[PDB]
Amino acid sequence: MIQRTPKIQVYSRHPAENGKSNFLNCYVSGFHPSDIEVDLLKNGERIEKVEHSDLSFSKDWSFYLLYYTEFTPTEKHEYACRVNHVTLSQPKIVKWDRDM
Repeated sequence: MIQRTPKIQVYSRHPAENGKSNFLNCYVSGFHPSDIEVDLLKNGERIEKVEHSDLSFSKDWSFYLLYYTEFTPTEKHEYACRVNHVTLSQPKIVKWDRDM
């Protein structure tokens, strides 16, 4: 058996086709087993509509998840990713660093 803690990155991207739109992304990488819970948060509250969740694996024991949705960020709110996994004793909350 193998278990590996997810690496978690939170970042924003504008699709080059439409620069006015903005996507909030949570890239959860290199984890095993594949069982996982991932949410995007706004002010600590779960964002219900996340239009994209893309799961893949490399080797049989390494999973990759890109979880993202359109948003219009303001300075008034805090955005984050919350991840639960068997390797994590408590939920991991990673705040969006707005430089990325």
